[PDB]
Amino acid sequence: NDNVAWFKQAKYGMMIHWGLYSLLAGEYRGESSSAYAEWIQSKFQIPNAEYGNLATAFNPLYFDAKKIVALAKQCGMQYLVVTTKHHDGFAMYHSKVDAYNVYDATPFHRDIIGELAEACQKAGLKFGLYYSQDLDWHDPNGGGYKSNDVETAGTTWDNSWDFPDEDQKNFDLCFDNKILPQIKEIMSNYGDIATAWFDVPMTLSEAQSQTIYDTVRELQPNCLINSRLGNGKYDFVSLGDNEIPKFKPSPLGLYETAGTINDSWGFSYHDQNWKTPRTLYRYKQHLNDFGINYLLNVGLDPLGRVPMMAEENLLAAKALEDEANRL
Amino acid sequence: NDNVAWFKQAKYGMMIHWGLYSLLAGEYRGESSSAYAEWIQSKFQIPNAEYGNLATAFNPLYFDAKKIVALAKQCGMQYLVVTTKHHDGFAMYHSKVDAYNVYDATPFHRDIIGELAEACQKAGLKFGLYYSQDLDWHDPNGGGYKSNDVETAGTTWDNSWDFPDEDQKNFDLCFDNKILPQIKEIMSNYGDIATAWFDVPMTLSEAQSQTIYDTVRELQPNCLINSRLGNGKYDFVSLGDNEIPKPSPLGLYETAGTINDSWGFSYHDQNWKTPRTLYRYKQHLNDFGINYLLNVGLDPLGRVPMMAEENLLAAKALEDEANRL
Amino acid sequence: NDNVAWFKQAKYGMMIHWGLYSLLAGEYRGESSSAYAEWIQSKFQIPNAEYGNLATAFNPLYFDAKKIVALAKQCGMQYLVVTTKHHDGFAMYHSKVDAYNVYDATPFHRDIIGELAEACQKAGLKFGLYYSQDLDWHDPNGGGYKSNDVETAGTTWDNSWDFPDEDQKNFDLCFDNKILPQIKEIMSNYGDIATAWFDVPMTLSEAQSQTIYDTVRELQPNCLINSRLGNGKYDFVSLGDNEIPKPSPLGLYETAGTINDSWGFSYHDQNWKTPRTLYRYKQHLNDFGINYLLNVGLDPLGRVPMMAEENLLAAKALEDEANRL
Amino acid sequence: NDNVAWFKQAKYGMMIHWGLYSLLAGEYRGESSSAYAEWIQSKFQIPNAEYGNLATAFNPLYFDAKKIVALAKQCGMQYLVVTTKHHDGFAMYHSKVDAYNVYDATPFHRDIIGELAEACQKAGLKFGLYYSQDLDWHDPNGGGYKSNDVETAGTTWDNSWDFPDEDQKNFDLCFDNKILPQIKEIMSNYGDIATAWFDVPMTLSEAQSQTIYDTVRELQPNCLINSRLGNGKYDFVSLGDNEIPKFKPSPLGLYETAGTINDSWGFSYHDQNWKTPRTLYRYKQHLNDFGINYLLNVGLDPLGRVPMMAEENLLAAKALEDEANRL
Ligand SMILES: C[C@@H]1O[C@H](O)[C@@H](O)[C@H](O)[C@@H]1O
Ligand SMILES: C[C@@H]1O[C@H](O)[C@@H](O)[C@H](O)[C@@H]1O
Ligand SMILES: C[C@@H]1O[C@H](O)[C@@H](O)[C@H](O)[C@@H]1O
Ligand SMILES: C[C@@H]1O[C@H](O)[C@@H](O)[C@H](O)[C@@H]1O
Repeated sequence: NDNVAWFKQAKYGMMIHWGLYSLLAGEYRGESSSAYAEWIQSKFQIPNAEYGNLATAFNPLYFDAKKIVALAKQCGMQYLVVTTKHHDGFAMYHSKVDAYNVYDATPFHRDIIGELAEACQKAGLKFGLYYSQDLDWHDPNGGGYKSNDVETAGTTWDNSWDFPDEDQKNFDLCFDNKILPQIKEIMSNYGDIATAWFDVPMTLSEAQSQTIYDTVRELQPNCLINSRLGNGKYDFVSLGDNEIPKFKPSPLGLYETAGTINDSWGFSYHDQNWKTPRTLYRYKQHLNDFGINYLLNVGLDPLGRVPMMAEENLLAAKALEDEANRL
Repeated sequence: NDNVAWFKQAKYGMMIHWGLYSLLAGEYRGESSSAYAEWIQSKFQIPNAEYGNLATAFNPLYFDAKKIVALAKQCGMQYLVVTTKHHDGFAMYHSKVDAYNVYDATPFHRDIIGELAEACQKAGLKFGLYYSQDLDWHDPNGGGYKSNDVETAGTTWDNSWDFPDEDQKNFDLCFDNKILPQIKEIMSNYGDIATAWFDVPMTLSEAQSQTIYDTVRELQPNCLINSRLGNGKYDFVSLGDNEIPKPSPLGLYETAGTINDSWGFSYHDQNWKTPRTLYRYKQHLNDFGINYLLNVGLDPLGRVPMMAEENLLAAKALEDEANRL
Repeated sequence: NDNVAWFKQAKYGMMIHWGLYSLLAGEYRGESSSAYAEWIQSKFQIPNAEYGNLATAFNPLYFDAKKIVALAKQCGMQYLVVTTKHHDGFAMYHSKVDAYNVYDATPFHRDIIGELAEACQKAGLKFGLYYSQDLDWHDPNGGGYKSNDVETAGTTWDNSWDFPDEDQKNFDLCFDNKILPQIKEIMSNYGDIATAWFDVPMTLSEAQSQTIYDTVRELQPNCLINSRLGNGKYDFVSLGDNEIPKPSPLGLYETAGTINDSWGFSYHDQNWKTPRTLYRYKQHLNDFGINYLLNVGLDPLGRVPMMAEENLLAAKALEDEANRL
Repeated sequence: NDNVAWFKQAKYGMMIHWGLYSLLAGEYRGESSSAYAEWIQSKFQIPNAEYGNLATAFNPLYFDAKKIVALAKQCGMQYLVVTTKHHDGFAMYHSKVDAYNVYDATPFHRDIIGELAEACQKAGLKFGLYYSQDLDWHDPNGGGYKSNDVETAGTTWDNSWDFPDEDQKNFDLCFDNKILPQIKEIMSNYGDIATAWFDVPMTLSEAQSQTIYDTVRELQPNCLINSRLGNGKYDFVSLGDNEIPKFKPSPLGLYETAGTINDSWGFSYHDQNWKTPRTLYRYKQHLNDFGINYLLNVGLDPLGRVPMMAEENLLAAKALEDEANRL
């Protein structure tokens, strides 16, 4: 494997949230999203017809995988993880199985995952994928319809507005037709995938969890899978803020905490609550000392840019880090 | 022209800055614009080739002149003034004379000035136009090339990067071919224009100032022109805040400002004047017989920023509350 | 006790956090408190010797109970609830039982609770008290030493730095000697208390919960007590926002919140809820028959922060506007 | 002199604004000061009776000249300049001539200038003084009463509210009785003064300008005086933002631009518009390349602390600077 050895010593990674949600940028008809701008479709129950039409305005002229990967490399990040497809159900790659994707639906007409995969290969960074394997707001039988007992960063976990008939929904339809095929797609194209990032099942069955584990193993034998997929089908445990030293057995000794620079994963115009360089550097050092990789999220803006203050704070966090390691 | 009487009593107006600059939103290649985001092309000397290409990404799905004018009406604004064409040289209307415009250059493929003109006619709001009659960064002979002695919200007043040869530039070429024709266009289409908003000439000759005055008078006899055009060719003086006490023959005055510190949308500028600040300034200007022209900088999807809307509406509630007492 | 009828229809109340924590204002030796600035002594384990010395610098020249209650009245708040004594153990009234209080320890040399109680009586506002009946960081046997299993807005629930010997601490000593006497003090002086606001017991026994209930009932028979004290010793349930839909026999409910993210004043916390957010939340809570208890964290000079005042007043104007429609 | 040689190569200095204005912290009776919080007494025409009473609440428990000078030293600042007395007329040293001072008027009962002077001597930093030699809002005949033709960061340049009789004011009374004696005081006590920082005369006569120049020369022969005092009585020209490369002859080749981290010189609770580390570092490098010392102001808070974000941004600016000089 020795992908295991590399992950123990990686320490630092860039995460990217980017999708149709990025264009709305935390705002819908003069009202604010929750802290999570990427959840805006659920928050305002925006009809798929309307939300999907955002694709017609997706033309990020300043997107540049080379420049993004370079920034990651300059901050000493050793891997990059991207949203291939979030809860909204929109793919950021050229999906054969669903035309609801950046390549087919947008004037941009380009494979974002492909460009990042290539930028990473040439730069010598490992490449990881995020995929929402349970929630899909574009799919009539998207997940979450049997677990609205608990509150969300939107309204409901499922698209309950376009598809209200909760007692006639069947996730198997969504899983077989979109979910598994799309996982096969991202895991076969775009070369070696170092890390695989799934959500916690609400809907997805035990069988269906095992299936995704097998699929990834067969197509990407070196790919490290994160705890979220399901118990006993992972190679590193993803820890939440509430789980970090001042429980899920991890047999390989591999741990990763994800966070954002501000309070949103997706870009949000109103969210300027950027963690200071010192906060970023200190948290990284704290996580690293406990043998935990820091996966730090950038939410790209409508033109596909790292926000100015996100870049500034990553670079100043790097200078504080280097200064401290010289002492 | 009872337009004079109406302006004395108007008290409040919406101004709109919107253009290609709105898409960059105060940011270029990881660096910040000045307080003035609309000046970003000059600030970073962005080649016309590149800046112009922003047009290919201009698709403001949420633009809605009816909803914008409704907001203006609800805040008790009696007129609306829009950027037809700013220093960058990009027209926000269907220009016959230049294809560098929202209708021809953008997937949106719609006349912004036309939609606002109509929304205003139906809502019963007077309609005013802003036009950069001197500065044009898209025109080889754009203005400002004989007055870089003074600092700007960008680098230079003219496009000195695409068109460096300052000693072979001739503003007459730009004026005759783009400026005057475009003024004729905006003043003839889009119905009655109540207010005309020009910049202070740096380059534009005395003759050329008189020409624009005549053109507006002949096409829009009721249209009130602002002091900026040149001395003795105006009907109201536009005041800066630093010029109100404690040279206008009609007794008509107007101070323009923005809610934050930028005229164009700027995602880094969240320094919104509070409702109380907005309401108090309006009351101060009105008591001195000065119309408050308050700018909204629409975002890439053609939306009034959430906090701009909130603060206009809360300023209105403070104002109404105070008039009930 | 028509106090029940009055609380069902009260709808809106001011809450006040104020203490030694207010002087540090979210900051200690170049580092930030948590969202809760009032928790700063626990957050940085500041020795009582040092923290207590803040009392020597407590001289809020601009404190004015009349002006504070007037603001509350102008926003249509019908009651006011104050911190008599928070987790830090410092009394904001002239306590016979402990000299660790605003009157005895500070150059200000005045009873804050007394001035507010009087300002409220004269203004026609009901007066409520908050008291930390379990946690006391100044008391060797302060509460929380048997429940550090769970994380806090500081470090530990108890003062574990000045008083580390957890296995030789006895809350009974603190309860008998400081807690019950101080409750007797605040409930006997300062006239009628409409609302009594306690914390959730971590340490405090079943007996000790019943005792406080009895004490309040005997001294203040009209006083409505909140659920936090313990099950079956309350007259209204204090709800968290996450517990309102889409266990109270009198039908009385109250949700408390702050304008920014801190209860105590925090100079770094400028995340003020907009007027619209405040007005809408109030309307939402009121429609569900829930009183909105909205916290102000007074600053070192005893002032309502400028933006807290602005946003309460603008929230009031939005509310009045909406009721006129 | 070779104080001249040292100033050419100093590059960086800390400035401190601190006074009664610091306690109000940009706010008076629910209304905001201008960008300049230190100007608040003029802005709201606060009677001397009331403003002066702030002295009774001045007890900055966390003031620590050693820690302040240490921070300055860690950022590579080579000198420290303090407000001995600002426009409000309140001395921050033990003045024999006026009891309106930190030592006599406040429960703190300590000489701030003295503690900083000592902290600097022991740390090996040069020590400089600011003094408002024209404006004094506490003095009946304070300056500015013949130049209200122009707007200010308050209302008027002079105290025109406590002392309205403009046509019966005489600056000579103020100059002879308070100004010159206080300059003699600060220049004789607190040891060697490296830099002397005066305001531009509005009121102060040509004679009176020459007098202050002579006084400083006789008491502090090595002390470099800044252009503001008056034409031909200075050793370095202080440049404003509008005067810095993309005029006052400077014969020694010595230049200094002062600025603050946020938009206020005095502490202001509402002013969180902190210049980012990159902005601070870049400006410093720009000024230094043009042979201009950067004098960067900290506005101490009511407890005598460097604001958390001021400290963080100075330290991160230092790390960016060191990183860039390694390359
Ligand atoms: C990283 C975060 O994990 C959560 O489960 C998601 O709901 C958020 O949108 C985000 O992707
Ligand atoms: C309203 C403002 O007037 C100024 O002169 C212009 O330069 C700005 O860009 C803006 O249009
Ligand atoms: C109102 C809030 O209730 C909580 O329980 C307390 O811990 C906070 O400090 C604050 O008093
Ligand atoms: C450094 C600044 O210089 C100006 O002249 C003063 O008016 C300000 O208060 C501040 O001291």
